[PDB]
Amino acid sequence: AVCPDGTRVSHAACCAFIPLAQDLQETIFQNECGEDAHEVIRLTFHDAIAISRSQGPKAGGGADGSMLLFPTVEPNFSANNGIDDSVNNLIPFMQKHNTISAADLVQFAGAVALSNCPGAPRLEFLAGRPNKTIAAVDGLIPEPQDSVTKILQRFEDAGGFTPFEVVSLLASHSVARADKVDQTIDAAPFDSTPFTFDTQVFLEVLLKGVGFPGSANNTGEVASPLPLGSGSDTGEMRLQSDFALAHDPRTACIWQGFVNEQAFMAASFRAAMSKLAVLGHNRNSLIDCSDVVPVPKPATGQPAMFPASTGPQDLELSCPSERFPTLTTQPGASQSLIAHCPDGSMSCPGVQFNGPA
Ligand code: HEM
Ligand SMILES: *[C@@H]1O[C@H](CO)[C@@H](O[C@@H]2O[C@H](CO)[C@@H](O)[C@H](O)[C@H]2NC(C)=O)[C@H](O)[C@H]1NC(C)=O
Ligand SMILES: *[C@H]1O[C@H](CO)[C@@H](O)[C@H](O)[C@@H]1O
Ligand SMILES: [Ca+2]
Ligand SMILES: [Ca+2]
Ligand SMILES: [Ca+2]
Ligand code: NA
Repeated sequence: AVCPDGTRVSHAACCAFIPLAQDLQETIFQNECGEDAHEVIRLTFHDAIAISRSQGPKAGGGADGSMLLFPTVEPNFSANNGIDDSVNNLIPFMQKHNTISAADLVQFAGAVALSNCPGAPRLEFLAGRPNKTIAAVDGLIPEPQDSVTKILQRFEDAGGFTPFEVVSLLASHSVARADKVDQTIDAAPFDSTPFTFDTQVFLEVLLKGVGFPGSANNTGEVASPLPLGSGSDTGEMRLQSDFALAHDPRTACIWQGFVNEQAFMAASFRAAMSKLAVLGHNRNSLIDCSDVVPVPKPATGQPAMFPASTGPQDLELSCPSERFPTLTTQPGASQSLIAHCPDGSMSCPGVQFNGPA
């Protein structure tokens, strides 16, 4: 079909997603893999994973827009602390782009956001999820203090995910920061390149922790290998769950397998997201609108590298059967600050709408 703007696409039903992408980019992302992009990507996961095979449909409808349609319920669960900002940012689009379901909006926005992160895959995007659902129940969202057994169980119960798929999905922590885990600091990044969809998170979680970016006593957090911060350039934070996954026998080799393997990581993330984005639905009942997902920013193609102040002697390895790759180290004796802003600065306040969540 040919859309009003003259864009030729796969199906007429995909046309409305074009101005929605444009509005999202102009209004909240500005084509950056920044704060607002990060929060929406997190929302795609919190929306989708709230489903349970064993509990039945009454527990939650998966990728169903429930966070937007019931903004006062799930966003106030403690495991959803901080999700309100992303919900409040997407609700005005739901009201404006009113031929697109809340559920479709959430998944598509996540694909758009990810496209701004150099190295990310161009996600599959199927459309047609209904605009009516129920509020999910509490306890369906994995938490950083959770054990690996509990985490893997939750993912298997939600949609049959394998441990490979689970770790694949955690490539999103390559473009992720923490605002709620520590009450004193904000935007503590999970890797030294939170604006780049690279494999640094996999490497950096395997280094010996040497301090904390904030307090040493936060639930769900463990020591960080790069805790130095200054001004708004908060130090790296390490989640207990990421650390646990990197060292548990079930997932240690998969974790290490993404180190310095960009295309493998990206391809695996795309495959897992294909499954996550249609939880609560039969994919044979959704139309393919992948062609209206923006083309992602390409990676530079550079190998993963040890950040300054770290090196191979700092590795805590847990995969007996696979050789840890030979990597270079960025020159310098002391840790480099991790920039708060995509353009290297420390001042870049994102657009935030007030709302019901
Ligand atoms: C065992 C699984 C996981 C756990 C326990 C976990 C936990 C967390 C935690 C605690 C935060 C910090 C939130 C804050 O305090 O502001 C976070 C942020 C993030 N998560 Fe995860 N997560 C998991 C899986 C996922 C998955 C599967 C994705 C998406 C595909 C996702 C994407 C992100 C993003 C993008 C952020 C950054 C948000 C921002 O910087 O504003 N996470 N995660
Ligand atoms: C999906 O449901 C939401 C919530 O009922 C709808 O949102 C309303 O949209 C209209 C414009 O169409 C606004 O005037 C209302 O303020 C919105 N309500 C709320 C609670 O925000 C939305 O229109 C529906 N979308 C589709 C595709 O049917
Ligand atoms: C980042 O900054 C550190 C100093 O904090 C250097 O050691 C490194 O080489 C890079 O310039
Ligand atoms: Ca949901
Ligand atoms: Ca990164
Ligand atoms: Ca955030
Ligand atoms: Na709130």
